Amino acid sequence: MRVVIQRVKGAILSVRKKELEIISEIKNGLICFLGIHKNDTWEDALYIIRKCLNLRLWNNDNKTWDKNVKDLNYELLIVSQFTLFGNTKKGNKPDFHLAKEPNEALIFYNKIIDEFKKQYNDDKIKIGKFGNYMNIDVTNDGPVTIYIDTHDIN
Amino acid sequence: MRVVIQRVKGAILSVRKELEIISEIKNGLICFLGIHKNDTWEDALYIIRKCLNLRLWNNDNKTWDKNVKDLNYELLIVSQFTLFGNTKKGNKPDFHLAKEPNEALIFYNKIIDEFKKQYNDDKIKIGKFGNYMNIDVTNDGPVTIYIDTHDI
Repeated sequence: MRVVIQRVKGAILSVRKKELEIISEIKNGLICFLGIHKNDTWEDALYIIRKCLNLRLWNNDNKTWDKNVKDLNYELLIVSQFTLFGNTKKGNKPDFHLAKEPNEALIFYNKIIDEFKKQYNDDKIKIGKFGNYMNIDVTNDGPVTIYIDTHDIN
Repeated sequence: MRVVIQRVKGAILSVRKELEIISEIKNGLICFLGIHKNDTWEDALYIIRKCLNLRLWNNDNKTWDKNVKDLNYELLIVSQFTLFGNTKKGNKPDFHLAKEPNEALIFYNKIIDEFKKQYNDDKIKIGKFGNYMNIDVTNDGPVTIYIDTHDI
């Protein structure tokens, strides 16, 4: 699994059907663009959840990188992003094979969302809409982009 | 060098003057660019080449077909040492793998000139390198592309 984490003062998620409809809003917290790999195991998912929930990305008083999302009662917007497995090594049309197939990613993703809610709180974890087009207004703070790829652990 | 490429309807880059807008793009790419302590100019070339030609837009009835240049769109290159945020360590990131902020800025700027020489210099927007920015992005998709040159 691959995750791109961005720190936000807020995030607005719309889907279609005046044309766009808002279905998700966080204030301060993280947006996590989440890529599911074909061979991804549950130990991989737990690693994402751990870091998103536990990475200290906020200043507090004198100190920096001192406080994680939970410490400050912040929110989390988890969007699925298979394009993180867009292969671009070979020519310019990106290649998506290594990304887990949709029906299997959905069910995976949902386990992951549930686990987010267990490790933290239902009301703090926003999702979007799986494999549907989205319009996400993201107020980036800093900005701060963290990139983790679980296949780099073991 | 690392790059997070996001596809946007537009992006507004502000700094602390409470905020004041300094940069803006409409449809195009925001690119979060992490410079590595070892990066060569060839590393830069790959990111630049890829950012400009990766065909990340539909051309009605075809998918993944048009790049930023083709559609005459813009790019916002913003510097991100956070991309070598070392997160294996603990719950506190350190960022020692990034280029030290003086050689990084010189490098950055050189990249921007090349982004410019290769596209057309009215379409490359930047931020204030050293500074805190608040950047509102309208993610279009969304579509996030991740490239590390050390994976080649």
